[PDB]
Amino acid sequence: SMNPPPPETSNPNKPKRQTNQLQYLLRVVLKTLWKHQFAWPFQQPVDAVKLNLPDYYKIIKTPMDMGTIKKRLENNYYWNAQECIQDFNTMFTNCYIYNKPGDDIVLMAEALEKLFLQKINELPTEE
Ligand SMILES: CCC(=O)N1CCc2[nH]nc(-c3ccccc3)c2C1
Repeated sequence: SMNPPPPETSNPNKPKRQTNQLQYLLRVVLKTLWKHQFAWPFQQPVDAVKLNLPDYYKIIKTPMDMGTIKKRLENNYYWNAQECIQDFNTMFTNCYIYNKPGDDIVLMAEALEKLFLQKINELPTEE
């Protein structure tokens, strides 16, 4: 029923890059999803205490959210676009795992995911 530490957003010994694909992930993909009317439940880690979801972190062992992703991108945490793409996919999958089909939260994730897929379809070729 307690919240775990959030995912890491800083690690000085992890090697980093700033690639055109990663810049796209921040400037197009994250920015597009973040501004959406359905973004709000996804803009920070799940607060299992506030939401009274004491089983959330029993079920979800690889938590991810766009606040974390935003921090990672702004802090140049990633080596490659795949890492960041995996984070978005983890976030969506967690939602689908934890919740029931047709719940509001699932409809919200599905809308965000549709947009995500459309933007990733146009991920620029690496420079
Ligand atoms: C991040 C989406 C998720 O799976 N959550 C667990 C189930 C759930 N129900 N309601 C929410 C939620 C709504 C608004 C703000 C934060 C979380 C959530 C968060």
